[PDB]
Amino acid sequence: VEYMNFNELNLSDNILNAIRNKGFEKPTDIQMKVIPLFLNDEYNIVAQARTGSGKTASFAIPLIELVNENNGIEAIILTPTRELAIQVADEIESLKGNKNLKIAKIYGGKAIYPQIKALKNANIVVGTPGRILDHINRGTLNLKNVKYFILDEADEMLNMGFIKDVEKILNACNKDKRILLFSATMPREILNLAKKYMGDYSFIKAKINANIEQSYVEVNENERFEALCRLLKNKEFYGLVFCKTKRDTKELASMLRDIGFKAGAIHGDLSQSQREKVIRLFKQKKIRILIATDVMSRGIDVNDLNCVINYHLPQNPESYMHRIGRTGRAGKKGKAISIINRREYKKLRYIERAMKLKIKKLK
Amino acid sequence: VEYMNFNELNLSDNILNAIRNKGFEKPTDIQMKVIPLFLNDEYNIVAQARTGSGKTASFAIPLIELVNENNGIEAIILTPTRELAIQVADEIESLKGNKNLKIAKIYGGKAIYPQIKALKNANIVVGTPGRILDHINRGTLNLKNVKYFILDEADEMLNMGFIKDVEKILNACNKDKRILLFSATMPREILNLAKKYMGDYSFIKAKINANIEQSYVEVNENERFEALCRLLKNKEFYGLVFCKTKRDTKELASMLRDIGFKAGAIHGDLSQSQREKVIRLFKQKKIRILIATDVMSRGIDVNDLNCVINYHLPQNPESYMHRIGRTGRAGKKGKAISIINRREYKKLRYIERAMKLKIKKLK
Repeated sequence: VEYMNFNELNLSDNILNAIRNKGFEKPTDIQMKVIPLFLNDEYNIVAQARTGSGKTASFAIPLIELVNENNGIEAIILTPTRELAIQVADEIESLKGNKNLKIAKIYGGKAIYPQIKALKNANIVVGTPGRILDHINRGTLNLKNVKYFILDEADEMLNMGFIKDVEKILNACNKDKRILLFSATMPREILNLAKKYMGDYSFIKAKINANIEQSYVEVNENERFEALCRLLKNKEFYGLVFCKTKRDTKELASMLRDIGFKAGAIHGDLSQSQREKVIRLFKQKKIRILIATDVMSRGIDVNDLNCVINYHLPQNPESYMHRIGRTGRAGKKGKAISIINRREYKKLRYIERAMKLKIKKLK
Repeated sequence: VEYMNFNELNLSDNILNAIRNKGFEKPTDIQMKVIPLFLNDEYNIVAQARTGSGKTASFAIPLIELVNENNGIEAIILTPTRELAIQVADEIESLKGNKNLKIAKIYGGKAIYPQIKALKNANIVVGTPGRILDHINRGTLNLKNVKYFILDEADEMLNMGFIKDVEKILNACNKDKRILLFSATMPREILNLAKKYMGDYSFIKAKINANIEQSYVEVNENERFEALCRLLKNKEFYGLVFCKTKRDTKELASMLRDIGFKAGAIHGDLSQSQREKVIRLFKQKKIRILIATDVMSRGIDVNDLNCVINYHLPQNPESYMHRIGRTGRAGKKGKAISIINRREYKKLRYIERAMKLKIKKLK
């Protein structure tokens, strides 16, 4: 049982178009281990996947596939944050295609009334545990038709006190639901969670470090740009280079163009439209090298890259996971080289230690 | 997918004979949820099953099926005790048939030298964790060819300190092994065990609560026999009624032969030369009701029953599990009714706490 293409799945046509569309060409280890089982709809699933491996597709694809656009609320998707709630919601939007599924996003800060109207014809709810609870208390929500449950980043939820709430939300649900729990780490409580509420589940662990060989170059702050050049070497290179600031993206892109490369920048303050035409020139390969800040690194992408280069290595392990998470391909190898100086070592170590990763060396 | 007959499995002919032979006619919930997956040989398996549900067949069947009789040691089966090691060994003997698999039993008390000769051409080792480890740590036993690992009653092992030893035995093994862990209960450590050493496993729980439906009748000590009659009702009843003493079995059987029923009393005072005549007739149906004491309830049986009635609630709560563990049929319901009086309600609640059971009521 080793698939390697979305078409090879029991996926509809309407969706198998939008996935090839949005950029999802080849699957990731997880998407190929989950989508089948989720679609197969045999058992519950406890998946261990680092953020930045296609998780959101894993469940959002089969979800759009199995959730009826005619019933009421067929699914709930819990998340630690609102930021992630919206991310999840949107990625589902960009995949439904000619399937009219209404997705209600629930979370604090908003007025309750609008939310009730929003759930009215909602098909899939995606919000934080704290509100989705109260909200179901108020009879405002109807767990009556909920056929699919999904706890996205349960270990994050757990370290935010949400555990009790999640349990409550699970209880106040049919026992004819299908649960899928995603967690980068498996603490005692998550394991116990699986035992208490999900019976007869299939445990799946994905290796991201085995999918994307990571390396790094130690250099002096002055020969940093000189490192990015040696790495860019052939004018055949086609990839993504990550910065730190909007200034670095403009500066680095212009210089690179003047030395013969087809570079271009992308960053925050840039208009929605522009962010789009640059990704277009990029996807099309008019621009073989896109210099960018984390900004774009979280809310776009419309294709896969041979490799990813961190011109600047983030202090944050999660942003690292989001960056190199553009290479992970199904059946073929990924590549991420990070440029660091003598003082950015304690950090590298922490990314490795925190994401249980192994990044070797280059020179 | 789900099956309801051994033949429906990828089982050989040589074995599918000895299983029909030894008595294994219909499968048990566990056997039907494991043998397929074990045979399918896809993932590792963490199975939760009370002792007395067919566990030993679950792994021993597929084991005899997949282990080559020509290689060396292809499998290790750890157990808490020697009593259980031997039980396990024997049940494998009685199923191999025309397949020459040598099974070495390893454990304390015995001299090491004979054990070494025993492993020489051994195919499957079955012993306690303390000794198998000493052999491993001393070069005596070689894990080189071990393809299948089986921890039988890991929760029992855990509460005997064996945990450390089991872990050591797991380490000093190829990482190309197949692990199957059986445990009646899932403490933190077993769950953590699964996480640490078995990656990507399928969790299976054989919930009897929904497989065998247990009920009970509260009555006055005087209308107890009157309860057993209302329960025996139709002369179509074919089952097993459990007593307390040899006197009760003789008396109760005669009271029934006084109202037409053909019934037989089996006890301990009974020599196997009699315990045969008896059961013989009960399966042959030359008697449609067998009244018996725990005595037989542990070392015989040569067929399945529609239902089991506890005329008296046993003392030892595990005997209860051994009794109703004769109605559980492969995907085909079963039932256990227990007769109790006002004061006997104490023993009942004791049995239900010790077993995490739920026995409802009949009136």
